[PDB]
Amino acid sequence: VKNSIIWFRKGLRLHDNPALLEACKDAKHVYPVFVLDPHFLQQKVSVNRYNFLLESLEDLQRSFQARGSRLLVLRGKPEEVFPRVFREWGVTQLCFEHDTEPYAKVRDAAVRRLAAEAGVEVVTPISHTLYDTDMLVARNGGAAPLTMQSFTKLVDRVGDPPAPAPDPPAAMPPPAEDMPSAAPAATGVPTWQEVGFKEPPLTVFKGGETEALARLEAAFQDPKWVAGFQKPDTDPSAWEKPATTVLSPYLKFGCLSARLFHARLLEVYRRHPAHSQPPVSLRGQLLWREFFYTVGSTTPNFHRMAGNPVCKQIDWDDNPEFLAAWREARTGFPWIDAIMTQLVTWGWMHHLARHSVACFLTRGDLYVSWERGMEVFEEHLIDQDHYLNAANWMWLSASAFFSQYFRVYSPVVFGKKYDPEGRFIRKFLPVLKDMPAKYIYEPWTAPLEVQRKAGCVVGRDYPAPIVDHAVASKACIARMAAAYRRSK
Ligand SMILES: Cc1cc2nc3c(=O)[nH]c(=O)nc-3n(C[C@H](O)[C@H](O)[C@H](O)COP(=O)(O)OP(=O)(O)OC[C@H]3O[C@@H](n4cnc5c(N)ncnc54)[C@H](O)[C@@H]3O)c2cc1C
Ligand SMILES: [Cl-]
Repeated sequence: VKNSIIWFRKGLRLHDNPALLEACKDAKHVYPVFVLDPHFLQQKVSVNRYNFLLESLEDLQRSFQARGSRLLVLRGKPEEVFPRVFREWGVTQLCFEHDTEPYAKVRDAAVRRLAAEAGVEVVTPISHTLYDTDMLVARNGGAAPLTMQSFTKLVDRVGDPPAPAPDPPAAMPPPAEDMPSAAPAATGVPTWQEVGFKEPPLTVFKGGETEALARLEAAFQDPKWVAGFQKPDTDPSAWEKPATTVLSPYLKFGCLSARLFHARLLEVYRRHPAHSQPPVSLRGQLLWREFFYTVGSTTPNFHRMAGNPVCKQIDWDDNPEFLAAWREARTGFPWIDAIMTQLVTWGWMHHLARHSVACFLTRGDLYVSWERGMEVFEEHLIDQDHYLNAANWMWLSASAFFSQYFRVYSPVVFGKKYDPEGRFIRKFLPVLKDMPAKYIYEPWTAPLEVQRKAGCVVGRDYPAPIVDHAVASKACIARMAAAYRRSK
């Protein structure tokens, strides 16, 4: 008799899940498993992202219950729980999606060793990325492309990515009954209060495959907008209706198939011959994701500076005071402080909004290491991706992929081009709601009578700017220029 385990780590969905389809094939009992460590906080992670994970697990639970099954949330470490459930459940096959992150390679190699001792077959298909990333490297002569131009030319030679896998059957083989490790009281999905958090999440994006597909269809309600999508032209100040899809948290956890996303993009492109082309198209944005996954997975110490063969060694300053003001959104620049407040409130900001805060902290004004601001992003971002977070921080700090350090965003003028009235600032910084638009981006320039009238006196209700952007940016550009000559 065949008894299988479908192990969820990423790929928290039922659609386009070849690991789930194999586990259900000729199976008498299937055990949907998610391994949860009950001591994760007692050792980092915000309640926004972690509750986003729990909502994604609750969505899988209701989907498995509608097919006669049930999701098992096991507590402990995979190295300690799986050797037990192999014998207890009589497992003959273990299936899970392939992951290329550093911790996953150490973890999955250990579990495969344990599965071989128990005589369990291991099937690990590829469906988190568009292509087999090792195949793309081998097709390129054994090395990953280091530019988007060459990378886009590589995938065009390989062809279309595999089509998404079909849906699982309407009825699944349920877990065996009266199994001690599958007791419902020990395998349920916990709430955010039970895992240890004390403050409630404030984000407006709900997790789960159902919400991911609902947001996918909403983006495709206007095929003209999908075909003519151009990433650099979108509005970072739009918050009532974000200018992009905001599918990043669902692609990070696997709530949405990247291959299903790509398949729907090609259907619209076929009926719109003037559609946008990479790297600015919507398909191009999925290729940025695939590109950073390909380079990051084959580069040692990608997430760091030292020992990173692609990251330039810059003598970033160790200034805890500048980092603290930037982290706590008290820089004195309302454009930056509002974006950082959106980071801690929603866990998601627009791409160009992330450019503004990352440039200001690194090569723009404060000259703080990109590793420090990234630890802040890894804490609060609900779409936090090990490879995408690191690769884009090296981009904005002019350490890798990007080298035009003479391009420095202004924390005053940038947002004013989109939102001259400062509506975005007034939403996330309510202390400036009564400030006139002439001074909403430069509140320290307002006369004292205006500050009093608006109920926002600089230095009392809102902090003064920590630096002079004209003075700070010139010093950073001179130091970046001296760093690019000492490389060679
Ligand atoms: C400093 C910095 C840190 C970032 N950290 C992350 C991160 O941890 N997780 C993350 O998903 N993205 C990250 N990005 C990329 C980008 O900010 C987001 O992917 C994007 O803002 C998400 O909104 P969206 O889903 O509407 O994007 P869309 O424009 O709708 O793009 C569609 C999808 O393509 C991918 N994508 C888009 N732009 C990029 C990009 N520049 N690089 C890689 N993939 C991209 C994402 O999966 C996204 O969901 C970072 C960018 C910067 C500048
Ligand atoms: Cl600018």
